[PDB]
Amino acid sequence: GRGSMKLTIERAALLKALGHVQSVVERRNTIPILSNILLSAEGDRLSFSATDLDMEIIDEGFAQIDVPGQITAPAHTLYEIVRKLPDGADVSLSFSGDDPRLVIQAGRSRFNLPVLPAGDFPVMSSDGLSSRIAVDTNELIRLIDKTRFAISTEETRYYLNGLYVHTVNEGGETKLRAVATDGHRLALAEMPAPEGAVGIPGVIVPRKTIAEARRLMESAGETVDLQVSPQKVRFEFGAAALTSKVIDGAFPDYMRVIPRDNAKILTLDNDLFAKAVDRVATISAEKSRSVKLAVEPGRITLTVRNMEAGQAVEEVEVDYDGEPFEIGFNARYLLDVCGQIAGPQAEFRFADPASPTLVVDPVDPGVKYVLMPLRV
Amino acid sequence: GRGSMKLTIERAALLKALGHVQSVVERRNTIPILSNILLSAEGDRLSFSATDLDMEIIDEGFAQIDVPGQITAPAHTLYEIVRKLPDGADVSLSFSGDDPRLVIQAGRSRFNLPVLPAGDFPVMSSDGLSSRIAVDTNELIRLIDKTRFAISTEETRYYLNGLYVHTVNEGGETKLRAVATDGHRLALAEMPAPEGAVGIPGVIVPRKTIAEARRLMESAGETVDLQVSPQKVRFEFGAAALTSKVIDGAFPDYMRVIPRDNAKILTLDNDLFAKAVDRVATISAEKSRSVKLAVEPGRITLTVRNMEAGQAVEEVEVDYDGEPFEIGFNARYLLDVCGQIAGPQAEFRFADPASPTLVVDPVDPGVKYVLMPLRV
Repeated sequence: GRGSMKLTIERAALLKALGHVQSVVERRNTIPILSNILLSAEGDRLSFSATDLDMEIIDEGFAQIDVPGQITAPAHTLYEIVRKLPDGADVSLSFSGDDPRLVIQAGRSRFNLPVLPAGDFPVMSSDGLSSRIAVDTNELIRLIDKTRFAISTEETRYYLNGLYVHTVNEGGETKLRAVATDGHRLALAEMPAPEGAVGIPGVIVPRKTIAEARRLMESAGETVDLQVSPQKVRFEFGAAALTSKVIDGAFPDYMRVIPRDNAKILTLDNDLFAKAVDRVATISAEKSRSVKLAVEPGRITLTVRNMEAGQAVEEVEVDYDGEPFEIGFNARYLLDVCGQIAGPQAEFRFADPASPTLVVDPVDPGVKYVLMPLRV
Repeated sequence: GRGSMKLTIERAALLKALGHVQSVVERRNTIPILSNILLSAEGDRLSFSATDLDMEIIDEGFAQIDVPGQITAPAHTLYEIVRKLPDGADVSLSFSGDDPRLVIQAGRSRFNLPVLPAGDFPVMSSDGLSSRIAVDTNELIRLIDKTRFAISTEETRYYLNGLYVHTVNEGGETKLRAVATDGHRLALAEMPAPEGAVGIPGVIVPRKTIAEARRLMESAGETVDLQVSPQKVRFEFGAAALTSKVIDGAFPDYMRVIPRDNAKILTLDNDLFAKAVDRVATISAEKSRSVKLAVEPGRITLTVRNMEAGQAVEEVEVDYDGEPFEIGFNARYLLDVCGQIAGPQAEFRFADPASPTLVVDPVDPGVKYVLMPLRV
């Protein structure tokens, strides 16, 4: 039929690997094998693979293998089954014969699932990729976490639905930089470039790739290996790896939209301010809630209104000695920036009420946020 | 405009009372005052009321009142505001003048909400209600928790969308009994009748009333006071009370659908069995998942299938020495019963595969569950 396979694996190890790879599997597929995990047993290693064609996750666990072989079975169902199996039970996986089903058993339970042959499972090439670049896991987390919120989810601009990862020579030192924008704001984060990074092309890593890599990163060791080409990116975590296409598109010329000479400098207590904004925004249940900042020496007055004659106002003392002005922002966009500020202060740099505004982190010079004002 | 009011109240007390009454307020209302809470300040007491016309919740907290008065303001918005106010802050509530708004302030925040006059707020009469009947809070919780799952949520049978609360003379002793059914199963729970209960009419308490009463009960003292009429029910918790219409309809003759002579008696380990059922059901993501019980002396074999050639089977040892048979149940209906069994054993009483099945709790003779079999 499709050969044979027979092994046992600890539930915890099986569950870990299934949980790692299943996430990439879409909840619908007109192509049924894309709903499946590829199981490949050899030696003392059970390998796992899943894909949505844009990316592939692979993982591996220890197994006791009586008969080596390969098969595919439905990802979600297999995962959900294994979740319900008793804690500590060893799980037998096997199939054989002319009308094979994947047989899962543990304790007094037996499940049979339909299978598709391993030879029909998609193959994701690694051709063209750079050599592996060791990246500090925590630095890689930082690049993602400081910028991820500003990635577009708008179907109408596919080229903004990813994170632009590239190297920059910033006045004699090479930086690995991440930029995300949705056209309504922008986030930038960078680090001194890892050794061996210089040479890689600038790529737009898809937003789902970012999500999946970020989740796998949370449990990785000190290093994540990165490989890049103009077509592909690959993250190696140890036992798990994620290989993905990049977005074939031009990322905007983002340096043009980051203001360099904003001269009105305002410093504030980030937590206090964010709490104020969130508080006043609570007057409204709308999606795109606006907040007005009335800035004067020593203070900012925040105002939000709803459509039903409700009003909220709060005064926040700040460090500012310039000329007064009013400016409007989308409250969520503002709050997103505040949530990424690393220390007690945030520094706003304004020009005039129609101009892009810069936010700087006194703790971390390697991040830069841009907010676009709303007509007030 | 609508008079005046001026008070201060501790945030925690304001938040507690708002949280208690807001739950009854529907998320939409074509009649705007039904979206509002009635605030009534007098002496050192701020009273709170909200309603959906079917029921009214009232609560009260301590306040320092400078100017007594009454007003209504939007329930959800007021609650959400108060949630965001700083922990420990005293909250000022006030209004006055020709174009009044409810002014809420705490710390450096000020909110203005639109108001409607207190004289337009609906009045819920307590006329016709019995005298207060003291009920043990934990017994009242038990009546609800053991039966609530079997209340209908089907729009097509409004008379099953509540809990039938009534007294019964069960061979010389009066019982307060709760019965719920959706026509697909049934749950019954009873207790020795509280002193003063005999005399009350049988009423169908609406499902949303049950939900709301049950939530308020969780923090009550040792007693909840109950009053009943053919039109209304009222729960008094202490500071809070819930007054509600009852469902104007005939509850089914439920004694006819509870089997009395089922002779095939099967005893099982409830937790083990429920875990088995849940495990095998996990083969399927369908709504109305069926499970087959193949019963023989000493054992039950459980089988579930999905629509995609998947199968799950588990054997559970049980105490049974009768003749073998197969029977089908909705897995969720079965699991609902198992979740209410109080101790390690559950006792099933079967007749034949087409007959209603009884479940008995060896720990608690005051509950009775009925499951209706599916054609297998």
